Amino acid sequence: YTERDMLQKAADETTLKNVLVMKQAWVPYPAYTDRAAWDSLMGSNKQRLIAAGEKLLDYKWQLIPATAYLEYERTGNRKIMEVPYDANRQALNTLMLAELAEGKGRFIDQLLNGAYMSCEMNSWVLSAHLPRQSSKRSLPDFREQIIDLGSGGYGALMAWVHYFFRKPFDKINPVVSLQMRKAIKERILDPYMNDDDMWWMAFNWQPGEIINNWNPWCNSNALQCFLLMENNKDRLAKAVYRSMKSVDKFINFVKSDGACEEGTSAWGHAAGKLYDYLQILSDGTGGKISLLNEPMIRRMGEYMSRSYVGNGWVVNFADASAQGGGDPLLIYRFGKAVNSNEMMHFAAYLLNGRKPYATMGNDAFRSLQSLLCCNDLAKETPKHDMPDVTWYPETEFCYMKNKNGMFVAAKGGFNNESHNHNDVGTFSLYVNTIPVILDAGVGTTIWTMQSNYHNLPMINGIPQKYGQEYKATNTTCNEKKRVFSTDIAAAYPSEAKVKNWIRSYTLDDRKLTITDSYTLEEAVAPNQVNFMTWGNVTFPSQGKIQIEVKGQKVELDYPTLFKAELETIQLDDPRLSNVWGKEIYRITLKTNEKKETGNYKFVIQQIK
Amino acid sequence: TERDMLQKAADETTLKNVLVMKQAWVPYPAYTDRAAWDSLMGSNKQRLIAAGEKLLDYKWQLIPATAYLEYERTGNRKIMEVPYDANRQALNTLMLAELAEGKGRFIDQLLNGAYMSCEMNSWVLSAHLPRQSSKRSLPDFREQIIDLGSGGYGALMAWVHYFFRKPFDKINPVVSLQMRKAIKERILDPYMNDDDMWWMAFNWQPGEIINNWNPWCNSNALQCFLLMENNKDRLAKAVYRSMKSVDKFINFVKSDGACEEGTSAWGHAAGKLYDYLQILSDGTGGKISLLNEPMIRRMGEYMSRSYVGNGWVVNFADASAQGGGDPLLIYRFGKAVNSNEMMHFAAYLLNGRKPYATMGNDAFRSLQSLLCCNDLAKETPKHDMPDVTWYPETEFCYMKNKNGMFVAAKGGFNNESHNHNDVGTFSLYVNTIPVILDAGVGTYTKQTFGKDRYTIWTMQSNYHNLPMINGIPQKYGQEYKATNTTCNEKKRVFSTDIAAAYPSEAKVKNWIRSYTLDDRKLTITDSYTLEEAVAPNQVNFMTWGNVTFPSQGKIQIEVKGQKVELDYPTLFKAELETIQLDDPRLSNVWGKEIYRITLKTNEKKETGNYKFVIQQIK
Ligand SMILES: CC(=O)N[C@@H]1[C@@H](O[C@@H]2O[C@H](C(=O)O)[C@@H](O[C@@H]3O[C@H](CO)[C@@H](O)[C@H](O[C@@H]4O[C@H](C(=O)O)[C@@H](O)[C@H](O)[C@H]4O)[C@H]3NC(C)=O)[C@H](O)[C@H]2O)[C@H](O)[C@@H](CO)O[C@H]1O
Ligand SMILES: CC(=O)N[C@@H]1[C@@H](O[C@@H]2O[C@H](C(=O)O)[C@@H](O[C@@H]3O[C@H](CO)[C@@H](O)[C@H](O)[C@H]3NC(C)=O)[C@H](O)[C@H]2O)[C@H](O)[C@@H](CO)O[C@H]1O
Ligand SMILES: [Zn+2]
Ligand SMILES: [Zn+2]
Repeated sequence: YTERDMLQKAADETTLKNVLVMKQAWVPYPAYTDRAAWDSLMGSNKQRLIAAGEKLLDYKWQLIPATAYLEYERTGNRKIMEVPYDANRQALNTLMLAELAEGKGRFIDQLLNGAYMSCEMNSWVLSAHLPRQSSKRSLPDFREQIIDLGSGGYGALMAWVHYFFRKPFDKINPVVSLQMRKAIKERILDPYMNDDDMWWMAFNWQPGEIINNWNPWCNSNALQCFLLMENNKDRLAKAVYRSMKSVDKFINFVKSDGACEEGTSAWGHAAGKLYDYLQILSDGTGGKISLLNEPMIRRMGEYMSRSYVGNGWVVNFADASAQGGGDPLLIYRFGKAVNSNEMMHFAAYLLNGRKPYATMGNDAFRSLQSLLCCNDLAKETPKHDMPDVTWYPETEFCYMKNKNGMFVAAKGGFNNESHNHNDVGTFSLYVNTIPVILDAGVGTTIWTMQSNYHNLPMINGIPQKYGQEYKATNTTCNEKKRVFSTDIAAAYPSEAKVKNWIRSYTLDDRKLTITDSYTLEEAVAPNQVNFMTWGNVTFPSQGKIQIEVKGQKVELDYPTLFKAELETIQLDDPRLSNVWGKEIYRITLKTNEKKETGNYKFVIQQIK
Repeated sequence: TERDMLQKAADETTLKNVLVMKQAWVPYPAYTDRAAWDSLMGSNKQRLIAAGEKLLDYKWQLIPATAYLEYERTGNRKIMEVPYDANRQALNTLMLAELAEGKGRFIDQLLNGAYMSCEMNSWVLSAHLPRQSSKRSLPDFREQIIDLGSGGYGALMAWVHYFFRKPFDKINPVVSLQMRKAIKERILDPYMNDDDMWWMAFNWQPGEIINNWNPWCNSNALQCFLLMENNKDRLAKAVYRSMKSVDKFINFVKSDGACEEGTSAWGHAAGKLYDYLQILSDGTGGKISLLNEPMIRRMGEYMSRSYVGNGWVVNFADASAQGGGDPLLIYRFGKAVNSNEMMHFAAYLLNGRKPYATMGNDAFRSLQSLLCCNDLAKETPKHDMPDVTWYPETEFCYMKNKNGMFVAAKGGFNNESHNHNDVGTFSLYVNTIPVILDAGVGTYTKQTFGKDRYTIWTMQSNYHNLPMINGIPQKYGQEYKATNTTCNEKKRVFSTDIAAAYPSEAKVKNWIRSYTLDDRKLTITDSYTLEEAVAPNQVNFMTWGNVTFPSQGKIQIEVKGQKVELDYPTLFKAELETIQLDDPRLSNVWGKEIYRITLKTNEKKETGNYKFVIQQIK
């Protein structure tokens, strides 16, 4: 945590008040009643958005019974509530886009139905999240509103529906728009301003607590609601400034190198929602209050490009999946806003030759924003080019590649990272995008979290220990040599009796060389070294391992003092078997030798 | 008439001294008292449990804004009402089921229904919402009015609250909390704070209607207050307000007890007056009761006296000739006013069925039906009544003989509720079967209300059992009326002067129409003095079935195994006019066609008289 306070430095309340754009004149989308301009913006999305609306002409708005909320308390079941909720939210979002697309009034009755139904609900908070209310119960209490991820999203959608359709709604019956205004005030505007204690707001934040994606996510949703629904200038400025203060807490908490330590799947709702907030704030101040030119924000964006190896494979340290991806439309808009050419071409590359279409789902802002960027992204040329080395020195992540298709990811860190795995000093090797030395990733400390099942030694036969203090020391990257080095000794407990253990990775054009150099206090038990892999693993001769997997072939050359064995790991958990298939392997390297000082060299290269 | 029977029985001060607090008046066992529920339920137990089980996966139905908008767009009520009623019926059935079983199996669904009901902006029907300030068919979250629907919804919610508060609060006390709020917002407060709801009749003046809405809504509100309002000062004020409101209704109906609309509203008119009086009595420990008032007994006995048999009811005015009733209701009302006739009639109306709990959506009638089943089951079926019933102010006369003839006749005036131009008419039934009929109610058209009402054949005296005097029919209007109407009960003679129901053009001084029923025959007479003989009189009779003319002056009618001869003056030429029935509301009663017998003559004179005789033959 560092006090940058970038937003507060861009303005105080008074300054902000002077640049706030009133009466919703900041809105970038045309008027509902502009068949011509919507037609231009939409292009080929039009027919498709109309077709999606047509499928909802007879959609029955789903009631959420009290028992669905009670179920959270009874059994911890969340989906019984969330499925109908999210179905309603998506229906309302789609209908919005379809009516913007068609403009013939045909989807207005269903929009009005969804909006009216939504006001009758006692709350838009998820059943899993409602226990943060005073009562601590999972059922809505009409006496209190809080804000959560869901309720903020629902609020912003409702605000956008109000914004586009109030005029035709009012013609049918003005009480609908009236009650939407009350609902948004009671469930978003007022709680936001009157309750300092919501955990994601990060006011009263002490060391040891979390600030995560909830902060920029909920603040971006609150901000839209104010910008759309609050027409008093003093009230507006106070809320917007409040949001600036709250987001500063997140910006202060995340490391400047810009790595997202939760991975490429958290990216879209962490960095991605910081971006959204900042786009929203810029738009709302006529671009006068903008952090989109800040280099930390570009680095936070580019993590998504750097961390994406290819064909759906991504770097997956911690409790994260080796298969991931991202929203190419979001990535384009984020890249274009921070002037990352790399991000823009990377978005066109992820399209994998498909035409970009409107984002659906239930996030009104991204849906609407997707409409703006479409023609542009369709014009963008696809490439995934990036430097040979990326070095995140505070997060201690290092990516190194060569022109022959090897990509290595390595890390230092500490055994209390977000969604920790005990993995200080580990690496992952990809060849032509395919994992060859892998990181197992996330189940549904289980074994996937143990250093025993990462690409690491068991020093004196002992694994890494969990804990803040169990950490890398002296992590370095030589960007030009493609050398990563760290001392992992302090990640192990006392009984490991190790003074120093340097693990280093050197990638040249032909090979990856892995070294271990150690000094022990006492040689108690033989070291063991493990590697994780998959596919077709053979042992053609002593000191040699061959790995054949999705068209790739390498050899791992290892010291002849070790005995190599392949351990089969059946994957019954589907969240793992959906990535890797039915089984993966741990190669164990074991020995009878025990010395106080020594070293190992391992060499991985492709072969014919 | 300013009877003010309830205000005479107590004022607010008396009331306050006799109200029973803490719902100690409730006549049902505690939910936890399983032995007492089992004894009360009898064979209803397993029936109600099975009905409950059918609803364990019931999905509570949302009502979309467009369903309410549709009333305005097209007049469609059912789009809104069908899911609404389904919800209410499910909630009512689940209450009964859970009372029957007592194991907590239906609690979750009761909770769900209750919570869903709180989230609705309003419980008012779409057709009724346009009485709000905005005059729209969509709820307005800022404002509540009460209607037929919302009152019943409110009462049902109050009963759910009363029975299941404890197991609800075990789950999550916020549900009961929101229920109390909802009932307060939607029933208690509007009832107290708004003096201008049309059905309360606090602003009533001559010309305006008081109808069934009054006792029906008052009785629902009264329940809510007795269940939910624990401040005795607020309770007394509410109850006394309901007494003043319901007095408007009692003042308005005729003391002779005839429901002039006819039997089809009896269940929700006199029957809801009964419900209101029972609730009031229960809530005051019996201290404020009009259940002993002879007028209330006559109101309830009207349902007996007007029910001929086999689904056939007396149907003057715009009313179906087919009707019926809820035997359980009829029994309870009968018992309460000490009417053996009504209690035996209820048994008769069961048609040999065992009495089971009332289902539907009326929580009070469902619960009350549990209390009465065992005794109604024991009651002997009979439909006994005096040979003559004479309603002297409404001017309805029913006369019967031991050989199966039932004659209904009326005086009155051509501005009665749901009026037909029918002063002086009669209807004859033979072993319950209509033989000289009164066509009754058709499907509403634009012409049904307004001028042109009397261009609809069913409304005209031309198509009732009456003369066309100098070829002229009766005219609509308050002063088009009977005079010198008498009934000799001993001799079974009804007589009336119908001259003044006819316009000037009919140029008639007097026309006495009289009905004499003996042990075998009905004699109909006309005796007339015209001002001038313009045109020949015509006399009409309405009938159905198989109509034949074996000789001059004779007609035979055979219908549904009954057979009669009609003897008419040979001066008349008799023709049979076929009336093919396009309208299902008619054809569902009468079949494909009915007939008008026309009796016509070239005679024309200032005075004369006609005799007709109807007797059973073959
Ligand atoms: C119970 C509780 O309070 N747990 C907190 C924990 O909060 C949890 O954080 C999760 C997170 O990963 O951020 C939440 O997961 C996300 O919830 C969303 C709301 O239902 C859902 O929308 C996410 O998925 C995306 O939504 C998009 C849309 O808005 O259109 C889609 O288009 C998108 O592609 C879709 O995937 C969902 N993420 C998932 C499933 O990975 C969860 O609601 C929440 O409970 C806190 O982070 C931690 C912090 O220490 O404390 C716990 O106690
Ligand atoms: C639309 C409107 O306001 N109409 C007013 C009349 O009220 C109607 O009276 C009917 C009646 O009591 O027969 C009502 O019918 C009943 O409705 C309840 C609730 O849905 C239901 O339980 C019954 O089965 C049903 N009975 C029927 C159909 O016979 C109807 O809801 C109601 O709209 C009012 O009588 C007249 C009086 O002047 O005014 C109209 O404006
Ligand atoms: Zn891992
Ligand atoms: Zn009639």
